[PDB]
Amino acid sequence: QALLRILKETEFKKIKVLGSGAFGTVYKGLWIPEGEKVKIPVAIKELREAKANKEILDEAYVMASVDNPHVCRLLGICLTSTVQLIMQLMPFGCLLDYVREHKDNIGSQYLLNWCVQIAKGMNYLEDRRLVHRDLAARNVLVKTPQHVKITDFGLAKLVPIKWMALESILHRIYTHQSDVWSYGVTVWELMTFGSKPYDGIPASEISSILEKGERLPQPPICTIDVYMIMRKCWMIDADSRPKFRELIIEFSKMARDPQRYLVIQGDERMHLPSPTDSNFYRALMDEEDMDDVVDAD
Amino acid sequence: ALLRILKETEFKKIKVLGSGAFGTVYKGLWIPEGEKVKIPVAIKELREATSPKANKEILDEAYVMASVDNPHVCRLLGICLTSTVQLIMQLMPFGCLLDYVREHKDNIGSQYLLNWCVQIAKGMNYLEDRRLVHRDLAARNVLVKTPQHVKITDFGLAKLLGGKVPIKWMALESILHRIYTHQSDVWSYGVTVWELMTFGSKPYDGIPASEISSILEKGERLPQPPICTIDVYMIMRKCWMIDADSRPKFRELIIEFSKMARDPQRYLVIQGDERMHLPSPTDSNFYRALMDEEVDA
Ligand SMILES: Nc1ncnc2c1ncn2[C@@H]1O[C@H](COP(=O)(O)OP(=O)(O)NP(=O)(O)O)[C@@H](O)[C@H]1O
Ligand SMILES: Nc1ncnc2c1ncn2[C@@H]1O[C@H](COP(=O)(O)OP(=O)(O)NP(=O)(O)O)[C@@H](O)[C@H]1O
Ligand SMILES: [Mg+2]
Ligand SMILES: [Mg+2]
Repeated sequence: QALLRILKETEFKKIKVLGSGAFGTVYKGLWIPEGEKVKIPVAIKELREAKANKEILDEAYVMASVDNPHVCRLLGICLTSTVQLIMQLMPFGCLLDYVREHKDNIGSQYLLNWCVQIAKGMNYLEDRRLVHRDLAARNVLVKTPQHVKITDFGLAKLVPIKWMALESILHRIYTHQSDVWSYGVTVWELMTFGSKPYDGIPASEISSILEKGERLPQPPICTIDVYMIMRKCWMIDADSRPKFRELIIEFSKMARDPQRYLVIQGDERMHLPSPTDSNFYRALMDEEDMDDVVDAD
Repeated sequence: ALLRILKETEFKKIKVLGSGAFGTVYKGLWIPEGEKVKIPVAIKELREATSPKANKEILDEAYVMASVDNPHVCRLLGICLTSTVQLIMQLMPFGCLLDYVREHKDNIGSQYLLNWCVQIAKGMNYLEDRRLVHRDLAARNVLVKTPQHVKITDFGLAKLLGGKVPIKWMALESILHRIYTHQSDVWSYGVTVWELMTFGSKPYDGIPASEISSILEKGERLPQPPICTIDVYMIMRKCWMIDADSRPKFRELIIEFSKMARDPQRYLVIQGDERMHLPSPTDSNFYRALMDEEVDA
């Protein structure tokens, strides 16, 4: 209970629109502590579609309860006719827009370290018996280039076909195994530098082509071993899909020799930050706990 | 790897925050190369040291400031040896403790005052273990990270550079003989506590500094703060003793102020004190998540 703070409307203000999605509008905001004169920047998500507040609050307590360096915690809530969710502000934005804007300068060690971190987050959520149901590059937030976090779980509970497991499309079944499917699509988005999955295919026909065996194609930089994993994520038989613990191991092993599983021109020019740059980044933007990025042997 | 060398072209000063004996502090924005983000920083541009010091020696002294690790001391994060000396530290939106206590002159509870005395002495004890003499401890040189977490800044600047001599904070032997030690810092600590317990009064108000040495040798000191039990005031008096080695040591100051904080209303007499408690568990959880990712009654 002590992890969710109930904000009052006068305590905070919206100052800029950061974008919008299926479930609401995200704003940059400013949190005015009562009696103080400081302006603390936040991210506010205002839901869409104004006794349901008990429901909403009880899921908000679960969202506020997640303590993992690769999943964003819900910090606070304001309950007016539109529910408002307050979270930490990530000025780098989402990983989808990050990889699109850096399509010509992202090195192999970044890409592989991101999928390790996304797996760690999803593994934590699976250990909590929590199903995300909307994993995608757009829903991974860049806190620093070296540290990314999953966002927006639980929002679906209270339609992204091209990221959905087949059984989710046909039968609205969501498990940790269908999250693994969306993880595969997420990895594919990153390895393609933000391509749209199944570009040119109507979403209404995705379940037809999936049943016939068709899958997203092999990104030009992915070796065979990396494409295998992604394909193992899209198995029809969910119980045959890898588990999140397995993906951590697999992507950490590849991150220890990144230039053997990703082939990208200029890959030499693009290693992880110096110890110096990492200390500087962390002191200004990221002082929370974290397991170190896996470096090449 | 703790001190980042910054290029003039990757950070720009914005609004002047204030000026003191060592230089001018700006609010600035760090812009990492290749990125689109603006990261707020504080920049202290230094006055010309009338000690004409070599660049590399400045680097060596900056490394020591960059190598302090303690929750109640501010780290030097970056430096630029431009055409001037520019120091990059984390921006504290709450500003110095002195202005904080003045603006909240009568909503500062005993729990906050005593806890602040504890934290300041911890950071000074840390400096003493590292054999670092501050020389300019004052409430203006304690920064408020959150109201519940403060930090000592500007240590070693008086060392580095050589009006601007805070005579009213100096121990007798520093005014008389230029003797700066850790026991000399304990005197300035005592004065700092006085500033706190008076809600930011100017010490020896109305007395010129040329007279300070004279009135100390006559035996008169700062007067008992209206809120201070003799228990607290006896501590302050001990800091201002003539023999430097009879003054308290910081770790004893840590112990005694921590003992008093466990029964704060027995050591400070504040009207409406029970209404000014330390934040609820939720409120600090939220404060820390947003601002501070790094003793109760
Ligand atoms: N905490 C945050 N800080 C900064 N930007 C954020 C934050 N949360 C979300 N955003 C951005 O706000 C925009 C809208 O996010 P959102 O409303 O979740 O839509 P979406 O995630 O892109 N699509 P979806 O999540 O499937 O509904 C996106 O560009 C996100 O990158
Ligand atoms: N990192 C920081 N973040 C925010 N405010 C700061 C920071 N550093 C300093 N300030 C504020 O800026 C003011 C001006 O800086 P400064 O030159 O140190 O003045 P001063 O501390 O009052 N005098 P001095 O005893 O020489 O240090 C300080 O009084 C602080 O309130
Ligand atoms: Mg989202
Ligand atoms: Mg100062």
